[PDB]
Amino acid sequence: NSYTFIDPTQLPYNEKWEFPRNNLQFGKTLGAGAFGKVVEATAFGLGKEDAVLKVAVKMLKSTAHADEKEALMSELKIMSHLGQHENIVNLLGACTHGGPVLVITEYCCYGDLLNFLRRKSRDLLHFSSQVAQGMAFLASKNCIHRDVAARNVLLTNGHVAKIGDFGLARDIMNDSNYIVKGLPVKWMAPESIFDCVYTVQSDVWSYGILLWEFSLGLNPYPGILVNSKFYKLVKDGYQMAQPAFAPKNIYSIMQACWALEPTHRPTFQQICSFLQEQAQED
Ligand SMILES: COc1ccc([C@H]2COc3cc(Cn4cnc5cc(C#CC(C)(C)N)cnc54)ccc3O2)cn1
Repeated sequence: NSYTFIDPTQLPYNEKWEFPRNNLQFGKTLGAGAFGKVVEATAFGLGKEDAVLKVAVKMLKSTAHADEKEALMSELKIMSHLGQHENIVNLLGACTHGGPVLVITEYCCYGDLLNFLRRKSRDLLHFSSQVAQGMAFLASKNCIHRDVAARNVLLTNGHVAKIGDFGLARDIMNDSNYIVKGLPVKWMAPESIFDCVYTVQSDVWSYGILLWEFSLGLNPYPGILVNSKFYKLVKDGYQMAQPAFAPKNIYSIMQACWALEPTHRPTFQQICSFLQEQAQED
């Protein structure tokens, strides 16, 4: 499959990415938490060609210390080593010198998917494929994502979906989908919950939950509270039912992804292929 020659969370920053903040006028804030945020902006003469364009910049709020200010650099560092892919929110550059860290990304003009679906309560299949392609890539670099969900999928011009992660620019603290456990429990594989284990095979599970998000944006395990009862349910192998708008084949993928044995679950490679077949038949 893929061999990892190096791990990017232990590599230093690559200064080829650096871009000068003076060619950057902040537009509107796009999203924010209690430790950092994300805001529209125009980068003057970006890339190896002197072209202006629209971007998003992630950055710390006032309230950051060695915990978060590092975790932004980690994200920066990890990101400099994946490099581009149409189905991913790509790093364009950074500002790491002469001020707090500014991480400049593609601006995805239609924002998060969970809202794009909730808004609108073959198109559903493209989204699934595109997200699947993006994860197959992250998988090919042995990069575990840990927060695969519709809230973290973005929609650029021509409704192409790219995986991302809002990280510090999301109010995780005031978001009931993230449970305090001395975590987005409804999206997590059992090995991730019970045993703090986190693989690409876990991310397939979470990618299962994302497909069920074909419910056109429903909260998983609808009306089920996260508590003793919910953990037993998922260990004893309970599965959400088929969504209304799911083709049977597609629910077969979800049930595949929600296999309790991590190895019995498929790979982003397989899913992309099964998705490719089901495309011309539609
Ligand atoms: C594991 O790999 C990755 C890949 C990308 C990322 C990061 C990159 O930084 C990001 C930056 C963004 C921010 N972003 C880009 N276009 C955006 C558009 C909006 C919006 C909106 C509207 C439609 C106007 N309401 C909000 N945030 C945007 C979203 C996801 C990110 O994921 C993290 N890990």
